[PDB]
Amino acid sequence: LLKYNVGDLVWSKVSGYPWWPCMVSADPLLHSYTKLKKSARQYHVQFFGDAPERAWIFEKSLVAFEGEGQFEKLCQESAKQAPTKAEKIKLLKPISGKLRAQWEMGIVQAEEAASMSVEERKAKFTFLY
Amino acid sequence: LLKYNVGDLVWSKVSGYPWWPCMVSADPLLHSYTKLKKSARQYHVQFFGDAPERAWIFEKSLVAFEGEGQFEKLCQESAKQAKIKLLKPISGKLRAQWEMGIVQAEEAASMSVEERKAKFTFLY
Ligand SMILES: *[Se]c1ccccc1C(=O)Nc1ccc(N)cc1
Ligand SMILES: *[Se]c1ccccc1C(=O)Nc1ccc(N)cc1
Repeated sequence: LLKYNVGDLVWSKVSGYPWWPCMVSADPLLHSYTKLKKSARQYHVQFFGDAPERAWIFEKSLVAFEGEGQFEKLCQESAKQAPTKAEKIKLLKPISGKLRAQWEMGIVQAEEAASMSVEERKAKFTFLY
Repeated sequence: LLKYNVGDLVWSKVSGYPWWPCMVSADPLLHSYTKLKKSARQYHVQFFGDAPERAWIFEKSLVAFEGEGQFEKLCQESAKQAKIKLLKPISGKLRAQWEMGIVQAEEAASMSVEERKAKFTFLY
């Protein structure tokens, strides 16, 4: 009903990006982890990878994390839901360069976090402000 | 035609936050600083203050940064555009971050765009 909770591992769909492996956390500054922007709701996540990035992301753009094997399937539904064939084709981009390297880092870290207890991976990966 | 460029100080309005001082910058991973989310244009900023946060923000949610003084004014016209939700005290660790990032923003407004691109951009 509240689909996610702090510590839940999620994929984030961010514009301009492939699906990115994440963890739900509380905002260091706001102290919440979900809010109403006034009734399609956000969750605050951390992005995995050696970049310590964080964001508030819409429920509509999160998907609970099951493993790297989800990935290909996730991108199809992103395409299954695009209007024209100018948005459904806009996803055929190769993940290369620094972006792939960060992404791989993120995916490896997410599986590292997936095999953990929630209260474990909470205390190991949550950024300390 | 493009309302900002790499090195421009702007205020950004992120929901649930008070207006934040930022610099327009190139996304290190995407290698762009502006894009169409497709007819709502975004720019990529980095939020001043010691936590190096960066985001794509909408053009509708950015104002150019002349100095701390506009804060009041900016907020009042935001609250007139919903409403009572922005009537909260900026306190604690958020006020500390905010005040820190404002300070860095005023400092970069004296420099040339070259000066501030060197000093203030993030090494990624
Ligand atoms: Se979602 C996906 C599946 C297969 C191949 C590529 C993608 C993808 O999102 N690629 C991509 C590459 C680069 C950038 N900047 C965004 C997206
Ligand atoms: Se924008 C503003 C002007 C005057 C006083 C306060 C504000 C403000 O936004 N405060 C605020 C406090 C806490 C949070 N989470 C958001 C905003």
